[PDB]
Amino acid sequence: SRYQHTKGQIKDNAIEALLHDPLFRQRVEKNKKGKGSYMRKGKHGNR
RNA sequence: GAUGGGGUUAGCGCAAGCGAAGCUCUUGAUCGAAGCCCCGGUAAACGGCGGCCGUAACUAUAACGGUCCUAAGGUAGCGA
Ligand SMILES: [Mg+2]
Repeated sequence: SRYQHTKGQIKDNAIEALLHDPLFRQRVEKNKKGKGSYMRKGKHGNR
């Protein structure tokens, strides 16, 4: 099962190259309560 | 042609010599323009239009950066 290498024709280091493409992104939690937190409509919504 | 330095000298002295005046060879003081230097301009005047090193999500490149040098570092376009 392939991954479409955003980098393409990988010549030198495969690991490093991959780590520098969308597959190993910087992933950020959308936490509640604080900063970058507010949701207009919740997961289940207002009742 | 300023001065200075001679040079033979009417001579005077008993004489080494001083060497009147004048004569006269020099010395170039001063006077003294253009140009040159110098200041600015001009490249459709003649001409000239850089190096070295480092750098970005594999690699590669380097928009970018450091530095040195220049009068300035080749712009548009074009380009084995
Ligand atoms: Mg050919």
